[PDB]
Order: sequence, then structure tokens, then C-alpha cells
Amino acid sequence: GEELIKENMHMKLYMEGTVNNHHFKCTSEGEGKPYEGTQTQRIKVVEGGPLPFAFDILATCFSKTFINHTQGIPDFFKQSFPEGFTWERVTTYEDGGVLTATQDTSLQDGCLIYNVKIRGVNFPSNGPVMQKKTLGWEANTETLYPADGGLRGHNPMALKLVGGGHLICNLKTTYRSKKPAKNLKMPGVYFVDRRLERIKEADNETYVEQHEVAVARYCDLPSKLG
Repeated sequence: GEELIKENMHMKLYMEGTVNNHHFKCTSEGEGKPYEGTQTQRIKVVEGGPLPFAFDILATCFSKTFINHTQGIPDFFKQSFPEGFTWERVTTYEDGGVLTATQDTSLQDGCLIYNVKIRGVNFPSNGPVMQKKTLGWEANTETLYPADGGLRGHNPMALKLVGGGHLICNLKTTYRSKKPAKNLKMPGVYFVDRRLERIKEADNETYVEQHEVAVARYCDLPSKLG
């Protein structure tokens, strides 16, 4: 189970999808420390490059095993191995763009393998995404709770814009273990604080290096009820 996830882990990713009507594929390879909640991925746009849309909208599609599940929070994702798990997500942007994504996470000969499929529609042609006027994501907090057989996550995200503003989107995700739910120690409601940063890019955003830090916590504020 959890013992399959070592202190250092490597990952390989394949991605294919469409945004509005533009098809593309990406690959990535990286490594991280799952229990410290840190990871780096080196990402190539291998088909359909350069993308006519901001690479930022793909950022959260490139890794739940690398979350520091501190403070005795049962780790739904690390428990899921060797079988692995899937996630499905809809991201709704404030200006009409909608990006759905589905992902399969497996463990193959000690390497984490990601299979991601993207479908984004109705991104406005004069918006910052299609005009590529974005500058990465702010830090954020996801709320996760047991639901629908697995875990449900909700989290608003703020995309920085050229010129100083933000474009807001909302993420609604379902995480499903490939292990029967009865064979898992389920967590309560908990939160994941994240900071995702673009470390490097090259060649019209066809090569991107990304780093993420993610730490899970319960509410740390005092309680009058228990």
C-alpha cells in the first residue's frame, strides 16, 4: 500500500486533449518527495505546438501522491497503490472558458505514470487565456471531503494577468481509488495548501518546468465544540 510510495519518487506523464478546437499532446517527466509534498516536472508540448492558448490553464493537470499528509490525515492517494487512482475535474473560468480533465494514475515498475485527457471549450477569443496574457497562479487552498464513493475537492484559483489583475476560476474534482472504498481509511474534511510555480519556459511555451509544494492540514483554529 503506502510502502510502495518511497521517500523519492519519479513520474512520467502523457497528455492529450483539445482546447476550443485546437488539439495537442504533451509529455512530462519529473521527480519529487511525496511525504514532504514537493515535486518538479519537466514538460514538453510534443504535438500541436506552439499552443494558441496560455499554458497556465493546463498547469493543474500535470499529481496527488505528492501531498504532505501531515497531522495524521489518512492519505487517500498513497493508500490506493498498487492499484492507483483516477481523478476527474471541471474548471470553470469567470469569462466563459470551461476545461474538463480526466486522469489515470498508475504505478509501473516503481515509476508513477500519469495519463491525462483534456477538453476545454468556449474560451473567449479576446480573453487573457486565448490572448496568452497570463502570468501564473496564486497560491491556494483546496477543500476535500468524502463523497460519491471517493473524495471531492473544491477550490477557487486566481490566475495573474498581464497588467496586474486576476482571472478567477473554480475547480470541482472527484478523486476515485481503484481499491474498494471499504479497503481504505478515509479522511475527514481537510485542506491542501498549494503553491505552484513556473520555474522555466522556452520556445513559445513548448517547454515548461513546473514546481509544486502541497501540504494537507485540518483546521488549526481553536474550537469551542471539540
